[PDB]
Amino acid sequence: AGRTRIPFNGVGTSVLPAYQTLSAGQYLLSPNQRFKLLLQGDGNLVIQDNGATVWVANEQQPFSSTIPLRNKKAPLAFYVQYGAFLDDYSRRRVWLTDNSTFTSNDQWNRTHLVLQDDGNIVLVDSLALWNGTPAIPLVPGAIDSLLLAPGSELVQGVVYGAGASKLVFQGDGNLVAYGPNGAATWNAGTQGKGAVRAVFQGDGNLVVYGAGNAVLWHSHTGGHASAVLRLQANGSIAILDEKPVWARFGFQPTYRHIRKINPDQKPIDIWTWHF
Ligand SMILES: OC[C@H]1O[C@H](O[C@H]2[C@@H](O)[C@H](O)[C@@H](CO)O[C@@H]2O)[C@@H](O)[C@@H](O)[C@@H]1O
Repeated sequence: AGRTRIPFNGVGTSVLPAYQTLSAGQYLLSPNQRFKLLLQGDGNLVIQDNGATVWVANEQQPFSSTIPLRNKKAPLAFYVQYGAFLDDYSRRRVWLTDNSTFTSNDQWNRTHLVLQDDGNIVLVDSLALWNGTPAIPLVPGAIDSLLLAPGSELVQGVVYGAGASKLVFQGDGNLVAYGPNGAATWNAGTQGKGAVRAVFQGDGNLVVYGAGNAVLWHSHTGGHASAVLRLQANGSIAILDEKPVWARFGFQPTYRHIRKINPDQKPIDIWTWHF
């Protein structure tokens, strides 16, 4: 019939995946460790800022609803199933988020909660089109991630950094991501093949071209103009198609979502909204 929930086992990371039960005592941390989202034993779901409570989930939160919980046997739990839900029998309530209008049932599988470095909690419909480093965790919401927008050329020799990690279209023609310890976490394997150009194209395909526009390697992610290329500080490299569907601040259901930008017009992995 449907998806059932499993227990959450990612305490201290920045993301609560779909259909995972966060129980009392468990918490998320923003990638910069400044913010913590904590389900307390008293049934309050709380965000702390360097250890000081600055938000509590209740009826006062815009775009949320509180309804009766009749089931006495329902454990204290917080989980995401497109919308987020807090089951709190101690106060006879289910506190839940009023997300923006759903577009397909597949969103139920793709939508997870992110605790961002700016303290916002955001529900994000997230699809990893390509993951170059499946062994390295995806870490959304980090100010130190490097994001490349579609239409971004990787200039040969330029070192694009995300913390201590880097992505480089090298002199030898290889396209390589290096992790924080200096070792390569991923490479296209295009060294010594005559590579002249590496580009994250407007169609969302990452492509390394040789002489005569010959294709040497590509991510097979063409046809996704809203995708971004992300290099994380932990060495992860991936191409993701993502959109937020709720947040505790900034979000309005009728507003346009957009990523915040650096003073040099480069996007960062933090969602914001406007008209
Ligand atoms: O795998 C990343 C690595 O790829 C290429 O190096 C390969 C080979 O040519 C090297 O000699 C050996 C050891 O030095 O490692 C690889 O198998 C290079 O493009 C290199 O810069 C890159 O880090």
